[PDB]
Amino acid sequence: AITADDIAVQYPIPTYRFIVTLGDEQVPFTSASGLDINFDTIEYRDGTG
Amino acid sequence: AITADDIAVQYPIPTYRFIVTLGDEQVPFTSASGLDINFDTIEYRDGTG
Repeated sequence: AITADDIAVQYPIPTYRFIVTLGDEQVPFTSASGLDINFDTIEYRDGTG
Repeated sequence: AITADDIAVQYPIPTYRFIVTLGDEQVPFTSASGLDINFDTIEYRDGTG
């Protein structure tokens, strides 16, 4: 008794369905990877700790 | 009435009467199997379906 309108709210989304709008046109692709958000790290230590 | 010249047109064929021509000679065999026609399968899926 999950009543699949609640699946569209509460269950995770799989990966195998995706559209790729490339500029102004949609192009069919098989894979799409590397869409990360990465930062660098700045550190500073003194003698007091 | 089935008039056996019609049996030679529209009835199926049994498997006990066969001649094996082996190169340029006839050789009597008891069994014969494995004369298959098999293909492989190419598949391709995109994200649109």
